[PDB]
Amino acid sequence: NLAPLPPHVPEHLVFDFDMYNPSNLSAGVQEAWAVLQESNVPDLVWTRCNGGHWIATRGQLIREAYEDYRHFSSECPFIPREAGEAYDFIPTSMDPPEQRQFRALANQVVGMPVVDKLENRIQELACSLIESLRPQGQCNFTEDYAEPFPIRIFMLLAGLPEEDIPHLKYLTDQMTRPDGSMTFAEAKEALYDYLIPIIEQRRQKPGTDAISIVANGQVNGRPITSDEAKRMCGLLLVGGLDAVVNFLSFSMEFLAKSPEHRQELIERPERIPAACEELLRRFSLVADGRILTSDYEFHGVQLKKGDQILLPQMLSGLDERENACPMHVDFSRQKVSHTTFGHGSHLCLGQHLARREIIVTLKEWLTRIPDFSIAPGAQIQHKSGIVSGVQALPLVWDPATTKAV
Ligand code: HEM
Ligand SMILES: CC1(C)[C@@H]2CC[C@@]1(C)C(=O)C2
Repeated sequence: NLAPLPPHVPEHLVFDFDMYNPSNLSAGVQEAWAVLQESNVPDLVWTRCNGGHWIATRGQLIREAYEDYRHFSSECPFIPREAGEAYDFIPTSMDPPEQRQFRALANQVVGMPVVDKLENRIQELACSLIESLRPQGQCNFTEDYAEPFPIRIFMLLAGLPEEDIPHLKYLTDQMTRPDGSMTFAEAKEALYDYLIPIIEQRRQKPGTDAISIVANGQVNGRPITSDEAKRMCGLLLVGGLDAVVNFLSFSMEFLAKSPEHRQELIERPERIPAACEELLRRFSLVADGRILTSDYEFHGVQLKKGDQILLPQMLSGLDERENACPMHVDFSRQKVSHTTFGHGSHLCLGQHLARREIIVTLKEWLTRIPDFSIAPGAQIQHKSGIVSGVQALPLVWDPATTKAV
């Protein structure tokens, strides 16, 4: 389902990429996207898929577009248009300077200090989950760890029932990797139906949870509205539940296939942070965009006010102009250059929490289960979308090779 080429689009700039169903997906998700950086591909193309839109392909252009909020607005950040249109999360669908008051609050909730307060639980949860796993000599890493680990820490933070996971997870998944089971607007509603009562109650009877704090905060002198709180909260949920979950699956899948990498981390633990940065770069997974506010000639191409443009955050670090031998995992690159957590005024506030969770997992897994691999005959499937994922990650290990701690 290709849309008719709009008039302003030079036919030599056409490249029919389907962000929801790229071609050599069998080859891995990052690889599937990297066709975009083949020499036959112009730096800025128009795809007729998903209703027609621009995609920037080069770290250079992505960052530039990301910095440029005057021309490239966050109002409608998702493709397809119906979704960017329905999209109303705060701070994400706002541009500076308005964005700034809301970010400041959200930061109150997710930033450094919060991570520092939660570290012991993060550590406790990981060790517990791994240890519980260890003696079985096999899991479903996606279901067995990658989901519970990040989600439960989130639910704790948020003050929500663990019993709510499956529902929320489903709704979260519909937004980033649409099934076709529900439209974006429907999904957003259902999450909103969830959130409202909860907000209501936290305004009256505040607690110490993230939800309570958002519901009762101040923005540019006055009190947040219930609608604004609904709108930030809905973001925190999506932010918290999807990305870390999938990221661990990519990284875990790579580690399961690279003994030499696992060993490096075991012997030279001082390298974890650097490795973490390296995996963030190679296993980058987020792809969203911006809307043209006006007619704009950007790097010789004429964009029309109203045109959407995908600026894949995933793409910067995979770009050979940015990183030599991009597809190669190297824990000792002089410079890990990426925009995994974005760029510009919208850079991830959850970055600190994300990293803490990555590092703990690496350290804690490698400790108890140093040697593991992908199950004989499992075909690992990747899914593409706003956040790309891994469907299932069947692992096998010999328990006699494990160490209880
Ligand atoms: C590996 C993990 C993650 C990755 C790769 C990631 C990626 C991103 C990206 C690319 C953006 C910028 C979006 C834009 O410019 O349109 C962003 C923003 C944001 N993410 Fe993260 N995310 C991750 C985890 C988290 C976590 C754990 C949280 C906290 C619950 C979270 C909360 C946020 C928030 C609040 C924003 C928006 C901030 C603003 O608009 O100023 N994210 N994320
Ligand atoms: C692109 C994102 C990863 C960022 C946090 C959750 C997400 C889906 C958004 O709506 C903004």
